[PDB]
Amino acid sequence: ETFEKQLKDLTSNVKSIQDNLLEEIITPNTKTEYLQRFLIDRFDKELFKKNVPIVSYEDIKPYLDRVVNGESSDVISARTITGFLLSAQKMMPWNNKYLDNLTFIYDLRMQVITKHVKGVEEGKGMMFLFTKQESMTPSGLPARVATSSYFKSDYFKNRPSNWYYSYTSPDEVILCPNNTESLYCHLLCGLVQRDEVVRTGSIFASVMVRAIEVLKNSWEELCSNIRSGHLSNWVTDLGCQNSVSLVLGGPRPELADTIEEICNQNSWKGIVKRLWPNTKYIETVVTGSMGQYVPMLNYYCNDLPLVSTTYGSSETTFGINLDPLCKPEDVSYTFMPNMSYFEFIPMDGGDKNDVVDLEDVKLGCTYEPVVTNFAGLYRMRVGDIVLVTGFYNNAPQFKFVRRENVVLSIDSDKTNEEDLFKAVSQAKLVLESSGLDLKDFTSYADTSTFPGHYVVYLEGEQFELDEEALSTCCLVMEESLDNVYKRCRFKDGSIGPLEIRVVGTFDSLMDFFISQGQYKTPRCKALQVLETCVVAKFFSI
Ligand SMILES: Nc1ncnc2c1ncn2[C@@H]1O[C@H](COP(=O)(O)CP(=O)(O)OP(=O)(O)O)[C@@H](O)[C@H]1O
Ligand SMILES: O=C(O)c1ccccc1O
Ligand SMILES: [Mg+2]
Repeated sequence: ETFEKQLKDLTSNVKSIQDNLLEEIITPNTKTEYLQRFLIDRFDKELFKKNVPIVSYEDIKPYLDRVVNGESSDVISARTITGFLLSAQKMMPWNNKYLDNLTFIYDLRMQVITKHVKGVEEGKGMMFLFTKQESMTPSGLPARVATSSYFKSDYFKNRPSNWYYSYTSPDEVILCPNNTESLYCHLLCGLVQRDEVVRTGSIFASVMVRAIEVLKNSWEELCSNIRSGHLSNWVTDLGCQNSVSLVLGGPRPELADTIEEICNQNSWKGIVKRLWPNTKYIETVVTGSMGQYVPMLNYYCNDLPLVSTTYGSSETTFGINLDPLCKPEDVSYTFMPNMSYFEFIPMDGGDKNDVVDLEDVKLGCTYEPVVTNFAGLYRMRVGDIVLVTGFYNNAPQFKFVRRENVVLSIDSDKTNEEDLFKAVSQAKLVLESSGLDLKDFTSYADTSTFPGHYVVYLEGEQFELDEEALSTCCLVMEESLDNVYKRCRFKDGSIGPLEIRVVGTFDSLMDFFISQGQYKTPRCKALQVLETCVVAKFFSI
């Protein structure tokens, strides 16, 4: 009752609260070096739109680094920057207004969920929530990933006491920095209290999959812990030791025999549903690139709804999905006007404007969002493309389409098409030194097996094919990847060895581009013919 009303109020005078919100942001911030440079000496919208440039991270990074290294927040924000968010790797400024906003959305999405999902209030979530450790900055302020700034905060520790915030995992397991340990412990605790599990998931679908893969590879050992009442010794985190011990409590040979039997069936089909029969849905994002995990999650889960709830970034949370048990391709996020002041740059002829406000976007037009927040970012380009699909009252509904500049992404890692071409060029110089000359390049992401990875097709005085000289390539291609990438390749254990598949098959593919539609090389049916044109495969290590 209150819900329908709250959401009605919130989607209705959108123009208003967005101006009021702009007002709240700018006014204190006439005090900042950054706004003083653009002559913003009072609150004025048009003046703001006139003088404040629309920027990218590179443009403002010189400001953000000064705060990173210890200058006053006031260079960019009059609200103290109390920390940073990690996406080299980039650092967005951050304060508790992010957590105010995040928890507002958590509360809003829980209301949406129970409104659509029968019987969720009568159990616990097995959530694979992970705390990653903070880098420190010279200013002395921590840098954390988005969810981690939430966990290492009282917004989590003192979170509401009710179904949506009740997990089968003690908080020590969620807050453990070693995710190898804590993923195991998630699975152990979830198994021990398996009847109470009415939902499961993670922030993104790749973690759901990795969790099911760890389960497949660790179930024997999980049951031995359940049999003995003892956690496996290798888990060192003291918090996991004590807390997951109280959960085990004692020997459970009976419950171990029970789960051993479910796992031992021929097929892993619907294994999730068989170990956790009261599960009603999987709460994990499967929009954007994450949609490629849908077939394999539907395999393991027996076509349980995959609910994608939220759209968000380090700049801001944008909004939520108000039709949660719809299909991934049909998902739209209804931006929430109390988060940040949103603007939008048209990306098709549908909107011939230079830039437009939230309440001004046109139906069926595509746009790159533009964020102004409560932590020092002003008119910052987000680098997503969204499509306007509809309107809840006066609040628009967006399809997430694409990330403006990417080639491949198999997890947390974002490998821009520039950091991708940092390999087509990079390792080539050493093919050059031995009697080889590169021909072409193009990348794909494989989800044939877990862990997926990056697919890459490359092109007298002998007989077989050279290995020593060209297996180095793949291993020095990787060295060109980002930090967020490598982390997942090894420590998250979410990606395998990178690889190349040797295939004049790109003067041939060039005709496979006029065949369906001046033409320059691409960043990411097509494959059946390209798949064929290969003679060998190699690994890096
Ligand atoms: N529900 C969702 N659906 C589809 N994409 C989502 C999403 N939630 C987040 N994302 C994607 O993840 C991005 C925000 O993540 P961040 O926390 O900023 C790490 P990043 O993507 O590496 O940032 P960067 O590419 O700007 O450096 C969004 O731009 C969006 O592209
Ligand atoms: O669940 C979250 O906290 C979240 C945060 C950022 C982006 C998407 C999300 O679901
Ligand atoms: Mg960005």
